[PDB]
Order: sequence, then structure tokens, then C-alpha cells
Amino acid sequence: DVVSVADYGAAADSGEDSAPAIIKAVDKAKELAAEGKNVTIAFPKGRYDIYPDKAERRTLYVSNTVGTNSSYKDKKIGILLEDTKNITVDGQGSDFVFHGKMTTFAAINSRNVTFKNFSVDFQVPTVIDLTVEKVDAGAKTATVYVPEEYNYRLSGSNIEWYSDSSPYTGATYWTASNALPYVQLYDTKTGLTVRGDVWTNPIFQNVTGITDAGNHRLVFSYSSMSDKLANATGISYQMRQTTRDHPGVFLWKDKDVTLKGIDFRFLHGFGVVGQSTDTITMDGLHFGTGEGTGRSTAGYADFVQMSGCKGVITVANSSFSNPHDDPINVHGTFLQVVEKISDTKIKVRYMHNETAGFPSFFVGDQVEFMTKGDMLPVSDSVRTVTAVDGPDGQGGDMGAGSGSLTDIVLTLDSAIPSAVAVNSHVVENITYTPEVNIHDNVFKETPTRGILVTTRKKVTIENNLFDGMGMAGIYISNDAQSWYESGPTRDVTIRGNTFRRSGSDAILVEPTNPTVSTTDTVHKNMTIEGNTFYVNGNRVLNAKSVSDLTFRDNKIYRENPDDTVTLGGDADVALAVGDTRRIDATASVSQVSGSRLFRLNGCKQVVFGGNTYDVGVKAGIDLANMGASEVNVSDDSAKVGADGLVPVTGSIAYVSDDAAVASVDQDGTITAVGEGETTVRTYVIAGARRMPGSVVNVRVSASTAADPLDGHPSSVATLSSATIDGLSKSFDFKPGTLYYFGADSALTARAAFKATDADASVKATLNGKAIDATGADVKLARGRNVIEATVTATDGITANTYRFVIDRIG
Ligand code: NA
Repeated sequence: DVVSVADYGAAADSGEDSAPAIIKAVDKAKELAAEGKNVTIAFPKGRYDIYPDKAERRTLYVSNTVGTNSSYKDKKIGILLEDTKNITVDGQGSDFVFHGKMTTFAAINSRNVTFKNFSVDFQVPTVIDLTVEKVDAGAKTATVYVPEEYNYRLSGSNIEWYSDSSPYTGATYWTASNALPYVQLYDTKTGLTVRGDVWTNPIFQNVTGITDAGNHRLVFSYSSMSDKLANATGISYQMRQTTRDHPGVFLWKDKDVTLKGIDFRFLHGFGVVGQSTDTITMDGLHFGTGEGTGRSTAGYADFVQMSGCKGVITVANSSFSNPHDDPINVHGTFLQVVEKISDTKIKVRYMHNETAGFPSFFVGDQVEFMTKGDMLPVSDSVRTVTAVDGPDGQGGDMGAGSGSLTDIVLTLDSAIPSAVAVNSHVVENITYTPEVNIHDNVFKETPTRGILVTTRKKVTIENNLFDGMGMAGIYISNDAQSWYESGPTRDVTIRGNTFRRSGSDAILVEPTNPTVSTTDTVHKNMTIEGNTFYVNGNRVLNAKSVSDLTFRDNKIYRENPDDTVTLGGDADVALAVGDTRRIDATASVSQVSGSRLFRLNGCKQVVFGGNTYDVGVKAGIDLANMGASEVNVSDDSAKVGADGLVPVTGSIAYVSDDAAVASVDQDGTITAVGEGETTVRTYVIAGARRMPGSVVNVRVSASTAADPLDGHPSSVATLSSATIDGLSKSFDFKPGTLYYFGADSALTARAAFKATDADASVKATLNGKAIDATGADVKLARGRNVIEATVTATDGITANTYRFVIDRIG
């Protein structure tokens, strides 16, 4: 049972609006679904343009966006499955290009529906990503690359931005001028994204003029060159409005939704929102800009928001790059008790201004009450909802209504506990709490937190890579003070993940309760095991109010090891055959400053065991609002209430190139053996790593007179050469400099990389795709091309990722 959009007027690659034809095709699919058929809506492979003008329009109130604001209550939706079941939307590899401000696709009141096999983009994205390519502090100018997707007109020192236009009316969908309200910084050189001063864009401070240099480059002139702007070369400044007028995808009141094999190249307004939906599976989603664009923002805000859902939320085999908020947030909403009408009837209120106007309770749901101050449940407070009067989330009333989009009146099956009082207690819907399974994903290029999750059901975060999270890699809060986002946790497992280039704590557990309790804790039963943490000054774990917290069998490594062996005793020795000389070699092993790796704040029944700590890290524990009697380190080497620095005492090994000329024992005594010249090499072993140190050259004249590296594989993880030919100007490669940036008109290049240690593994990519690191002819696409070379030493632990970034000039 197949419905092709081609039979309803949507030709592939037509350049015409497909929105009316998709509506008709969905209509037919719904007819067949209502006959009991499993239906596929097929898109013959190609580009499809979907405009908002004729798209389905719905009044919708959406968690974590714009709250009750009536200016934005009406949503345009490009592909809407409503009130249906058993329908797969199969793009068959098509490219869907949306226009203006709209939601891309949605399912509402629908069961067993799937979206798969297409990309999602906008003609003119609403985040404007400007790369500074050159700055001239002497002339006080900067050269700014405006990606080809954007339209603009110049007027003196102003730039005016505009979208594309309606085919039906000629209306411009939106316009703006100069700096948009919010900006964040994607450093294309390092591949790190951070927030700085988000309300001050340095491209647009003290601009005196702008000139079009052609090829989509603008030369800005300034009355003064700030420090922020002087160091801006290679930075893509991602600027936008902050109003979340649309969800990017909306999955409201569904059951068994699957999204899979979708490339989200840009989402306007917000990310994928699940709301009051039972079971959503997300598999093989790639949020990120890719080859062929100079843009860098993929998400106007969050990528995945699961608000008040239930069943199982799965995110698997997916990748996340350059949102303007958290990649993943699974949570519910606390509503505050604002009126006790009777012992079985209360009014509750949406307290945060971006979440309001939709139902968080249906008849039959179970609720539980919480004391705001200590964020602990009221004992014996689970009740079943028997009646709901409040907003239905599409502008109408559930029950009698409440007279307000922020207020819901609940009737409960039995008298609530006497302790529950207005404004001191909140209510959580405990039916709409999901199990969470996030595994085999890649998170990078993110200015905020990687994963937020607050649910009482089973949570598994397993086998993910975190690189460059600007804030905590994993953040588990529970908040009835500012964000009003619910979910005390009861069963969390964080296992097999790798954290790299962490901008803050790798893992942060911090409910926002002001009052720290000695009887109970907010969260319980959290197990953090088998992860690898590369550390460089920030904590591994910062946990507040968790009981039965276990941290075991993890591996902690220095992210930037700097080891050597110095000599002092002359590096040049001449010997007579039979005589001996001793090397005065002393090992040098770098250590990581900053915080103790662990902090615990009001926790109970904490156990550390079986963890591996690299030399030179502060494997120690800070305690707050708790005693050491709640922390068990009997089976671990972490120290309570002390730094617990792992000693930086390296051992020294000695290997001669040619022992027929000169031999050496493991004390550093050279023995002249034969005539000739040879070099004896030192190596510093420090924990699981082995680095070379200074060498000694031995010259031995006539007279009448390796196995210490076994179990110590090499940790050399540098390149010795990196050549990129075919460019107007060449990079000045240095083994110690990882990151390079340039802009060039070249259409092709030849790249070759060589490891310092020929045994080390080199993995090279162009725009994420593997290339032959020994030598590859590469095509440079439109926009920003990124050649990455990752060298992994033979120890399997030490790696460096080099980046060569070229903006194409065309
Ligand atoms: Na419109």
C-alpha cells in the first residue's frame, strides 16, 4: 500500500511548492489507514520544496518554546500526520527544503508512524553564520564570509538581511538588520563551540563602513579594533533571534513514533519536540551542517526535546553538531500548587514563561507532590487524577476550562496529604515519565550541556562520545525554583562513554533545592562505570543529593601528557671498548592542575571502586554538607578530603640502536662493546604511556681491554608531516600545532599525512568522509571544507586530531 506524492502533483526537483500535494497524499494515506492498511507515503528521490503559505496551520502550545504568547500560537507545519496510524513517510533519500518560519513535520494523536530517509534544510536559514576570514588591525578592517544561502543589501555601515519570497504573493518571509540579538562562537580551527557575551557581536561593534569584495566576502571597516575581533580569524559567528516561534518537529500525543535516517541540516525555531507521547525511537539521525555549505548552525536551539513523555525514549547511532542549546533534554514539568480548593481539588500553575498552555494531566494519570524547598516527595502523596479543567493545548478547554493558559484545576481520587500547601509544593505527572536509552551517539560542537535527563524510570547512557561540551557533558538537575523541569531519578546507568575536551564537569548532578536534607536525597541509584575521562583541569563528577551513587571501573587519563627524559650528563660521549659511562637521566612527567576530580554535596551511600587514575591527576574528593562516613573508598585509590595526586614518578628505560657498538643496561650504564657510532635512546614510562626522551650519541674507538619496552607501547601520537598541495598559499605545518585555517579559491587539493611513529594509526577525513591518509586527491566543495587527521598512538589511549579548514572562495 503505497501513496506516491508524484500522483498528487509533487514532481521531484520541480522547484515548485509541494505542500498542497503532500496534503492530498496524506489525505489518501489516512483513508487507506482507516481501512486497516499499512501505508507508505513515498517521495521519488529528489529535492522537494515545501512552503508555509498553503501548509496546514494549527494553534499549538509547545513545551520550552514561547509559553502563552499569542503572537506565536499558530504554527505552519510542512508535513502533518494527524489522528491516524500505521503510516510511514519514506523520503527514499530525498532533500526536503522548507521556507520561511515553519515546523518541518509533525504527528499528532497518531500511532505507529515513521519518518525516514530524507534530509531537512531551509532555503534561507534563520540563524546567520558569518565566518571571519581575515582581520587587519592596522587598517582596522575584517573580511567576513557570508555563506551563499543568505540574501543581503548594504546601505552605508548597515547590512539588511532578507529571506526568500512567497511564490503565491511575493511576500518576503522575514528581514533583519546588522547583528541579530544572540550570537555564539564556532571556532572552525579547533572545532569547539562556546557562548561568550552572547548579546555583543564583535563583527558589528563600531562599524563605519561595509564594502562588497565579491565572492560573498564583505570588508568591514571599524572606528576601533577590539581584542575580541582581533582574534576572530577562523571563527564562525552564529547569530539569531531567540524566540522559539515554531518547533522544528512536533510529536504530540502519539504512540510508537520512529524517526530514522534523517539528516537535519537546519531546523528553524526549535528541535524535535516530543510532548505527551508514548515511545519515540530516533535512530541514525545526523544533526549538523555538512559538505557544500559555509553555514555551521544546525539547530536554532535544542536538537531533541522530550517533554512529559512516557514509554521508552531511544536515541541511537546519531550525531549532534552545533545547536544553540542542549542536544538532548528529557524532562517533565513541575506545576506549582496555587490554590487548594478542597482536600481533593487543587489549582496548579505553569511557573516558567516558556512552558504553558497545554495539558500536563489527563484523567486517569497518577501525580505525586514534592516539597519545593528540599525537592523531596511528600510521603504517601501519589494520587490518581479524576478530572481536569484547563487548556487543551490547541486553544480550547479540557473539562470546564480554567480561564487561563497557565492554570490547570485537578480533581484527585482521594484527599491529598495535609502538608500540601499553596506555593510551597509542586505536582509532577508520574505516568508521563519515560525510560531513556541513549547509546552509540556522537556529541560535539556544543556550547552548553550534552545530555539532560530527569526521569524516575530506567536511564541508560551508554557508549557515547562527548567532544568539546562547553558545559557539563551530562547534566541531571530536577528543578522547582527557576526552570520547573521535573523528574527525580531512581535508576541511572552511565557506562562506556568517552569524554574529551570537556569544557566543565564531565558529569554534573545538581537539583536546585536550596535546603539540603540529612534524612533523604533527591536522586537515588546512579551507577557510573566503565567510562573513559580525559581530564585537563575540570572535574570528572560533581554530584549533589544522590544516594547509592557508585563510581567504579572508570579510566581517567591526562588529556595533554607532556613527558620526557632530560640528561644533564653530556649527550655526547666517547668511549674506549670495555669502559663504561653512566647517564644522569631524570624523568619529567606533567600533571594536571585545577579542581579535584570529584565533588559530593549532600550525598549518601557513595561507593568508589576499581577505577584507574593516570599519573598526575588529583584523584581526590571534595565534600559539602556531608561527612566522610557516607563515602566508601576502601576499594579505590581516590582520597576523601584531600587532593590525592597520583605520583608523577616516571621510570626510565634505555635502548641502544646498535648493541654491537654500545650496549646499555636499565640503569643507564653504557658499555663500549665494538668500534663505531651509535645512539642510545631514553624513554619515560608514566602509567600506561611511554614517550621518548633525549638521546645520547656514543662514539667508541678500539682498545686492548627492545625487552625493557615490552608491555609499554609507544604513546607518540603526532604527525611529522602534513602536506596540502594545490592551494594558492600553503599551511606552515608544525607537529605541535594541531589546527589550521585558510580561505582559498582552489577546487581540488592533494593531502598527505605521516605519523611521527610509523606504527601509529592515522585516520583522515574530508568533511567527515574517510580518505587515504598517505595521499588523497580531494575535491573542495562549496563553503567550508574540513580535513581532519586523527593520530592514535600504538598504546590505544593517546591521540591527537589535526584540523585543516579551508573556506572555498567562488
Ligand atoms: Na506564510
